[PDB]
Amino acid sequence: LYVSQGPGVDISGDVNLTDFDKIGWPNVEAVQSYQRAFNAVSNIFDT
Amino acid sequence: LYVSQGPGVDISGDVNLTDFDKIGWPNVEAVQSYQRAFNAVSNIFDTIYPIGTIYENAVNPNNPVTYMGFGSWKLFGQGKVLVGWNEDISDPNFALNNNDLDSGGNPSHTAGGTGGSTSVTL
Repeated sequence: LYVSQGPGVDISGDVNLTDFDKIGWPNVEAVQSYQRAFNAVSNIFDT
Repeated sequence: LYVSQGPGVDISGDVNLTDFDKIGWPNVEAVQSYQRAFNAVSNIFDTIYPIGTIYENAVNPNNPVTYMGFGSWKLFGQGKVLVGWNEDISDPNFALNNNDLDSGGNPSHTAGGTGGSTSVTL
């Protein structure tokens, strides 16, 4: 028994890393909804 | 079977915002003992950034919630920079918070710093 996988989410919160060198706003647009499931380490932690 | 749910969290550290707007100072509650558990991603996420967490937004205008898949967050850090608020009782700023007040007008040992101006003119 592991703490429940549970839902994903609806997301306005990810911009892409678009302009790489440039700052977080100095260029990039919110990456539209990607609803990331409960799978393995990454989108468990990296979310 | 993932990394185990493990045991659930008994706690001495609960945090309860009295007035959900006014931040810090003896407007607050740290309640009676409540035991967090082994349940889900949530109680295993809002465990790691409990209510009162310190996080930033360095890139996108997006709110915290809409990315990390947790919680609700309104941007902190307005009009300041990142400075420790010391346990020190002696120094002026690091002991009692600026306008945070006991009924004597000073804060107790506390937090919620303020201060500063880029300049006054001599």
